[PDB]
Amino acid sequence: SIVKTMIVDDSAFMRNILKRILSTTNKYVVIGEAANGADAIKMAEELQPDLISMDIVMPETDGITATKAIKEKTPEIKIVMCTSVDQEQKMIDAVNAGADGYIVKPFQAPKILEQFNKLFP
Ligand SMILES: [Mg+2]
Repeated sequence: SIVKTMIVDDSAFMRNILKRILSTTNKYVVIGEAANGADAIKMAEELQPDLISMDIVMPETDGITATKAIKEKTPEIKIVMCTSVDQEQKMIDAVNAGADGYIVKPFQAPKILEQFNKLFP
């Protein structure tokens, strides 16, 4: 019924935008956030969330490499990329890192829900 979401993005305004988008839904409860891949890896282990919204270019560590590490420890958590980069290769790298979804910025509110709802019917 409820899916514990965790938002990670180097842009703090971006984190707020998605956090507000998930507020109208009953289902997506935001449980934490991070601005870099390394903090995301530590928060993912501690928190043990059902869903991650991940940004690819971040200052501390790449978001794709963070995705691989997170899935290595816990495969069950579903990780969705949400990024300004839409290169075909990049998507290839993301799915090879264990990603379950790809969101291309710029987007609208409805797309975030319909993509998230694909993995959580
Ligand atoms: Mg970024």
